[PDB]
Amino acid sequence: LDNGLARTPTMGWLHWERFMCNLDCQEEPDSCISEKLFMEMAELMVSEGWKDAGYEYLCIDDCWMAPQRDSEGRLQADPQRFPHGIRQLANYVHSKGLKLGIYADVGNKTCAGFPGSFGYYDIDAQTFADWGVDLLKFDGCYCDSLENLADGYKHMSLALNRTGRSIVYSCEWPLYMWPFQKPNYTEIRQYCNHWRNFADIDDSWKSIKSILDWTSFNQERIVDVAGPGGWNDPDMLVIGNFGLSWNQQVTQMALWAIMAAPLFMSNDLRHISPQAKALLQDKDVIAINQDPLGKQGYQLRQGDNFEVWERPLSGLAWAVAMINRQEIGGPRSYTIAVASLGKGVACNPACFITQLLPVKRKLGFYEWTSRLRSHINPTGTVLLQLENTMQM
Amino acid sequence: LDNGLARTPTMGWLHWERFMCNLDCQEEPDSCISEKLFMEMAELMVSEGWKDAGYEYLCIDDCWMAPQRDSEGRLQADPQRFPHGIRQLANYVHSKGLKLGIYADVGNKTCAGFPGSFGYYDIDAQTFADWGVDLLKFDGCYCDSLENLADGYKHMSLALNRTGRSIVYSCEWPLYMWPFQKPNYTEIRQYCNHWRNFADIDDSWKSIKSILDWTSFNQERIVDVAGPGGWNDPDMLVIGNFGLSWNQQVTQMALWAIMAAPLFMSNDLRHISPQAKALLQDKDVIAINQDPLGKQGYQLRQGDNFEVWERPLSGLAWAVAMINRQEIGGPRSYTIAVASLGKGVACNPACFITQLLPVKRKLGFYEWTSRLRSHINPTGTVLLQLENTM
Ligand SMILES: *[C@@H]1O[C@H](CO)[C@@H](O[C@@H]2O[C@H](CO)[C@@H](O[C@@H]3O[C@H](CO)[C@@H](O)[C@H](O[C@H]4O[C@H](CO)[C@@H](O)[C@H](O)[C@@H]4O)[C@@H]3O)[C@H](O)[C@H]2NC(C)=O)[C@H](O)[C@H]1NC(C)=O
Ligand SMILES: *[C@@H]1O[C@H](CO)[C@@H](O[C@@H]2O[C@H](CO)[C@@H](O[C@@H]3O[C@H](CO)[C@@H](O)[C@H](O[C@H]4O[C@H](CO)[C@@H](O)[C@H](O)[C@@H]4O)[C@@H]3O)[C@H](O)[C@H]2NC(C)=O)[C@H](O)[C@H]1NC(C)=O
Ligand SMILES: *[C@@H]1O[C@H](CO)[C@@H](O[C@@H]2O[C@H](CO)[C@@H](O)[C@H](O)[C@H]2NC(C)=O)[C@H](O)[C@H]1NC(C)=O
Ligand SMILES: *[C@@H]1O[C@H](CO)[C@@H](O[C@@H]2O[C@H](CO)[C@@H](O)[C@H](O)[C@H]2NC(C)=O)[C@H](O)[C@H]1NC(C)=O
Ligand SMILES: *[C@@H]1O[C@H](CO)[C@@H](O)[C@H](O)[C@H]1NC(C)=O
Ligand SMILES: *[C@@H]1O[C@H](CO)[C@@H](O)[C@H](O)[C@H]1NC(C)=O
Ligand SMILES: CNC[C@H]1N[C@H](CO)[C@H](O)[C@@H]1O
Ligand SMILES: CNC[C@H]1N[C@H](CO)[C@H](O)[C@@H]1O
Repeated sequence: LDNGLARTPTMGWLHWERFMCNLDCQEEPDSCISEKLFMEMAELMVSEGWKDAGYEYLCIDDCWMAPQRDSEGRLQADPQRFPHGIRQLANYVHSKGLKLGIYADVGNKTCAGFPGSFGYYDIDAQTFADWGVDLLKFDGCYCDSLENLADGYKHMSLALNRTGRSIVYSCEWPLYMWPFQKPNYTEIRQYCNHWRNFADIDDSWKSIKSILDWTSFNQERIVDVAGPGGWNDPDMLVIGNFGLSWNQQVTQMALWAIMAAPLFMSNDLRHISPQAKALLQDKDVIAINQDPLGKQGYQLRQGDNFEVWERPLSGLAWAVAMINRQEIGGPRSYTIAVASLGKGVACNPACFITQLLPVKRKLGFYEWTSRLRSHINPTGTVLLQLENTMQM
Repeated sequence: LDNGLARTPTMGWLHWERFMCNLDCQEEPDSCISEKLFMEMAELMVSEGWKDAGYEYLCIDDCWMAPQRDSEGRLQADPQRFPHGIRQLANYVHSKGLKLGIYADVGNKTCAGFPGSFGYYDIDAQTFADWGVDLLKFDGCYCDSLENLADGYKHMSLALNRTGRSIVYSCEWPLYMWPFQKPNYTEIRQYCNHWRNFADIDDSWKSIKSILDWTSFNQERIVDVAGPGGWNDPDMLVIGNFGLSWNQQVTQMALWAIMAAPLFMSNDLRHISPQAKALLQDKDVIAINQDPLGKQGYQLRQGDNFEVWERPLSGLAWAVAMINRQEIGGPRSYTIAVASLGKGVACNPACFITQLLPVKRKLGFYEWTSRLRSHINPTGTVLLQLENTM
């Protein structure tokens, strides 16, 4: 999408994985989808360093809407859970230096069953702009035809443009195409700032593995489509939640950097461990994800329950991720000729290698003919940065 | 097995899951299966509080053997990796106040391909006794018949008895029977101090779930046979390794206590987090696992992606574990009438309830009329101890 937005992958927070569609504010008040949840989350995004790290978009997902539109056919926030309204929430968010994302559906209803935007694309776009929305995640439930799907996605893209407000446009279009036909990613990129490709993430290592395995299996088809203005979206970061070991969290952070993924945390910033926070706020890894060249990485090698991924960065640098997929035993040794990394460019004539994950260690100068040896924890990843150099 | 041993579930350390069959001491000297590894673990078991917490048996698994037996037909430790011999290793372990466990196989070869004990049962038992071995894990690979399997396990039990030395006897007999016929756990308990029922654990939440689901699936068959002298073995604790989140480690510790499981850590005591250490050394949870009554717990309820397990303890007390198996979202609320717990006696007329995991907190007194509500983390467990007021 050529709207001047998402020149690097969007960074923020999105409620869906951690909070889902909890409407029971009487018995689960700290988990329910309410304006107080988002206000507190914005406060912590400021005070706990998240905005400084680059997480800027505070995003509402499904289940914010009143069950029906108003008399003038406009969407309404829930009067009990969002009594002060989206525009006041947006003013509060903007006053913290943050941006506000919201959710709508291309079809007749949201996936949870709330008012869809079909037949109201222009109304809803102008409504969001009037409220001060800075991002829209557009879901694809309740759409009777792929023709209506594509028409609605393109139509909403155009309507958002017509508002004249800069609104990041996040689409689930490809994922809702897959059962019927393969997506044309050139068209999707024409209309969307990023697009969900695969099934919803959940709080499990199984989910991480399946997202990685489908990305790598399909990388011929999606890697080159991504770039400044339009990104592949492998779904939310779930670091800080319950189902990932420390090494599996390292793997998700490292590989979302490799994949040039949007970094949308879905966690509770009121209850997050220091380790998870330091991982999510890791400035070197964020800098890899946010690299200005904006070329998505890929799986370079796979075998013996190992994976090697790499990502080209600005200035002849490369990021290299080694994953140990053996889920038994201890750290396993992996050796590779540095000439095989970075298309043979990264270390020609030499490279300086810095390990960033799981811990930051300068490894030293590696000549083009040398070999790199590492040990990788079960289900963990070693993330390296290679900097091309003529020095020793 | 009525040998005076394992009157509570055996506690110790066993190398297999974390260190496996690593024979490459040239390139991996700190990870290879060698006497140095076991010496370091014994040192840390003393110095880092493991022995004081109850972890007593330092156990060698497969891949300690030389490729062939000795002149008189007796097993030998690998001369390069165990140069000083098992007896001196056992001496060192005993001098730390610890006990030494070793590994052998009922068939013609061990699972990794080293000498089996078929045809050498009495020789091998007497050799282990001479070495000062205190526990034998007896594997089931390379056995060509169910009758040879049963006969071998029973024979090795008898041979160990005949040596005169108290030796904990850990059996994989049921696991190797199960695909072909249902085990008779009365006989197994007669011959074994504990027995592996299900497939090898690995460093994953998936294997924890599989072990729990197969235990509850089989609980009418295995729960009542367990007791002092004879335990179900759901395999090693993997707390402190790489694949389990904090809440999944809590679930393993809590449910291994509920199940009156042997607690054999398989981790690197040289490199273990303070949190994993405090969980593994948790005195209240170990006390539940080690409860003298020795009645294995069971799954009480299952539904709505929740599980409730409970275990009767000495002196009118009960342990209760609640598992949230929903792997998405946040802590989920679960409510149960306390009159439904402990077969209706735990809280009649009332009980004091103490949460032990994931954090310890006294909850207060609950009357027979009361309902207990808790929020349980995805893949985590809330573990409670109930004390009857009487
Ligand atoms: C509605 O849609 C229209 C087009 O459909 C869109 O305008 C387009 O996008 C941007 C607007 O920001 C324009 O791109 C600029 O073009 C000028 C041409 O000289 C360049 O100088 C600009 O370069 C700067 O910004 C880039 C970041 O996008 C950097 O890559 C660059 O290094 C510079 O910093 C920039 O490329 C584009 O030309 C128009 N195309 C048209 C008008 O046909 C408009 O923004 C949309 N409106 C809303 C509200 O979304
Ligand atoms: C070889 O097999 C034989 C037969 O199975 C086995 O003999 C058994 O030994 C155990 C313990 O050594 C005996 O268990 C004892 O039972 C008597 C009852 O007659 C009790 O008095 C004993 O009490 C112990 O427990 C007390 C708490 O209750 C403690 O204060 C203290 O530890 C007491 O010692 C104990 O329960 C069992 O009776 C015999 N059985 C027979 C038939 O002799 C022998 O131990 C095995 N040998 C080896 C080397 O494995
Ligand atoms: C939302 O529902 C309406 C009504 O069911 C859909 O409109 C129908 O569309 C089908 C084919 O798309 C036509 O055969 C019907 O004649 C239409 N009915 C009416 C009353 O217009 C509409 O397409 C649905 N929207 C989406 C996005 O699926
Ligand atoms: C399971 O094994 C037990 C123990 O070997 C058997 O129980 C014995 O049965 C015999 C009859 O053959 C009785 O005389 C004994 O008193 C029992 N106890 C012992 C210790 O031997 C039982 O029969 C077996 N059950 C099945 C179904 O095979
Ligand atoms: C995909 O869509 C774009 C834009 O409409 C078009 O130029 C391209 O030819 C399409 N590709 C295929 C294979 O249909
Ligand atoms: C070991 O091998 C011999 C010879 O092949 C065989 O007769 C014997 O039954 C085997 N023992 C077991 C326990 O499989
Ligand atoms: C297949 N994508 C499903 C989407 N619908 C949910 C909202 O109800 C979340 O936004 C999720 O990302
Ligand atoms: C089916 N159980 C397999 C057993 N063989 C391995 C030794 O090679 C471990 O002891 C494991 O417990």
